[PDB]
Amino acid sequence: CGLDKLKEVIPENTDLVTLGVRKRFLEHREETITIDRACRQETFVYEMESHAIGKKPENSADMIEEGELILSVNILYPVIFHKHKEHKPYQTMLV
DNA sequence: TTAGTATATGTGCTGCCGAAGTTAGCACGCTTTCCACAAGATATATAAAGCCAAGAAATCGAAATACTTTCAAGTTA
Repeated sequence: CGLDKLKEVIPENTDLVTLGVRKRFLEHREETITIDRACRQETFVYEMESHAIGKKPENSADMIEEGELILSVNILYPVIFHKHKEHKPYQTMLV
């Protein structure tokens, strides 16, 4: 179980299944998507997840003890949104 | 035969609670059977329309996609 014996290189020249979908997506990207952008919500999620990576408290007494319950709670307050798009109305919190 | 005793003799006492009767003057005001006589419940046109419930077709309601708009960030300049 090492990395020196593990496959950067173009993922091709092997009998695969998902690689066909991957190449189709690459072609669809080269068609209209330009460089690496238009991923607004994607970068939002990325940064909002990185904001909580390895941040230490200002005081030593504010260290979260091991095993503390973290609960994810979505909230739907507003009516002003897409009732059509599967429903994505409002923010989600952690407590 | 006569004095002592038990009884009933009607009598006379006590309470016994109740009995009739009282309280003043106007103006307002259901069951068994048994029973018998006649009335369900019966075919049958019959024209007529209104009603009350299975089916068949129709269209309304709206849900999952297809167009256009719209930004917003990024391109040739």
